[PDB]
Amino acid sequence: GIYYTPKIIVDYIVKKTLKNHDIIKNPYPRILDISCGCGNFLLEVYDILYDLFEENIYELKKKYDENYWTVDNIHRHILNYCIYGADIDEKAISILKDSLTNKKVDESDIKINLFCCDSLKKKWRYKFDYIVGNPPYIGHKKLEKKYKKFLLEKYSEVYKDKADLYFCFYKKIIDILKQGGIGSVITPRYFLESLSGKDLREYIKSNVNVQEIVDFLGANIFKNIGVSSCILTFDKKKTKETYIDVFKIKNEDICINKFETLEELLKSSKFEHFNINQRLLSDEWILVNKDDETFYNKIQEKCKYSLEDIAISFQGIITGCDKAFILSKDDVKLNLVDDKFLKCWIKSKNINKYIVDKSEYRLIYSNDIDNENTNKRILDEIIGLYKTKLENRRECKSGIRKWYELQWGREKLFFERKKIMYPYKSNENRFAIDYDNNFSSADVYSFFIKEEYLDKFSYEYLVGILNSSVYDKYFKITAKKMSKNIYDYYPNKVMKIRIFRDNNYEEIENLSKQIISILLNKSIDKGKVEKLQIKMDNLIMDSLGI
DNA sequence: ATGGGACTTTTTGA
DNA sequence: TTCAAAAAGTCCCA
Ligand SMILES: OC[C@H]1O[C@@H](n2cnc3c(NCCCCCc4ccccc4)ncnc32)[C@H](O)[C@@H]1O
Ligand SMILES: [K+]
Ligand SMILES: [K+]
Repeated sequence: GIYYTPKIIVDYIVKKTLKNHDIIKNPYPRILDISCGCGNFLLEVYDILYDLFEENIYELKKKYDENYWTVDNIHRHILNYCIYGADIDEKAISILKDSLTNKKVDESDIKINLFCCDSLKKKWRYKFDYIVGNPPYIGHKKLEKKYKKFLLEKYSEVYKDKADLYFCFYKKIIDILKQGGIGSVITPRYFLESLSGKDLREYIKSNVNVQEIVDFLGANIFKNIGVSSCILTFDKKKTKETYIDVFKIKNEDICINKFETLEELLKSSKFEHFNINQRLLSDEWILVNKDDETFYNKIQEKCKYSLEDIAISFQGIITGCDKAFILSKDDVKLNLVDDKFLKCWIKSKNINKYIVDKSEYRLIYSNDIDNENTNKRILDEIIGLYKTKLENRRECKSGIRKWYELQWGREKLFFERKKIMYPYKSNENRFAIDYDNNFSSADVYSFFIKEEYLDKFSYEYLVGILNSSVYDKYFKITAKKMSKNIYDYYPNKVMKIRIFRDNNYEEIENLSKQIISILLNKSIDKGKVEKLQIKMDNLIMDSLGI
């Protein structure tokens, strides 16, 4: 588990923290990487430091011990007092020690401050002027349970529930950064918007000044790695303004090596720059330009309801082993299953704007199987094919579920009604009215309108505005950006969407019903639908005053 | 190939 | 008892 940061980003991160260091005022800077690995960052730090000392060698010689400050002594001084590294992989440390040693190319026993340890457990004996690197990322599924108990116990300020391991590295880096120190790291971007990152965001904002955020959105920074990156630079300097530079990429299809340096890319048309006042950050960090902020605030102020106010949200079925319970609707095995047990089953791709595709799969709602003797053929010939994997689910091992039951079968009556469904990850808003009692896994979310809000909001009106170009832009302002052309559509944000009622209600709803009626007929022509959508977008923009 | 596009399971803490 | 979040996604092709 060793990952390579592209050289252009490494140089930017090191230059960011060291470009303005006053080596004459302080010729003993402590630069640390608690993830150093083989030394992607530290070896570049050595090069930057060596030039810095060499360019001012006579000034140091005059101001300080003139026998100590010579070009010949620069190498030894850097390793003794300046470069610090830590990594849990001793093979990586051994390689980095050879690399630092070979920078000069025994005389006398030069010591190198490299620690092979868990950086989250090391008793750090002092703080550091500059901290750079790329921490490990490990989510809640892939982190060992025994280790996770330690993080919950000792890193509770930033790590709880579905948090990530790199949250704790942010915590450690901030804690061991000197007063006036500067830190710069590349991490996943998700903590900027994710629900899990709320505590971490609060910790950063209240303990450091965030100088700069480079947000690569869905661009693929790490080749053959499914992750989305950002670069954060922060300091512990006494400043009275604390404004953040935000560099947000404009096109995710860029290759990172367009120029020789990352600065050229950031100042180019390929990025956009804007400023955010750190003191105006709430638990949410809404990092958008002034046009988007004006747009976002207009909608928030005009809308007196949220979806959570008026609707009941729920996540789909989690069977725990889909292959055991999900069959093609033309599978011959379904003749063994009484149709009282069978439900229509759709995937996220079956959701379009305003309507759902006809289902091609069936779910065996195995909870309603009374016992193991009356429906033996279903258990023996269909579900029992995966009995080993089924028995390994957590609730089966604890005895809460029978081996053939659905892990989280939810409540049938929630799905067997008129409701709205949307995919959990999509490039655009796709909210559909479900007329067919469709069930689904957790890749599709559903909601239905509360009974007391039915005389104010109809399903037809909701899919109308929710699928509009206005609401697509509006939702993406604060949505969690996952990968290229993919946003999370999860209730923790979808239910915070705000909605309105005014004089345009009837016409918006009527346009929605025409769209639905066209989308459902046989000789379907989408052309008029696009025109109707353009007209509805005009009404909505009129309604919200944008 | 390795870079790009289509599509999305069930484990898990609370 | 039972909710919903979580991409160092996953997998395939050219
Ligand atoms: O990938 C990023 C780089 O960072 C290094 N690293 C990874 N984790 C730590 C680290 N503490 C966290 C350790 C988490 C281990 C989780 C685990 C526990 C038990 C069994 C199994 C697992 N402390 C220092 N360096 C680290 C990698 O080696 C790598 O070079
Ligand atoms: K001197
Ligand atoms: K990406």
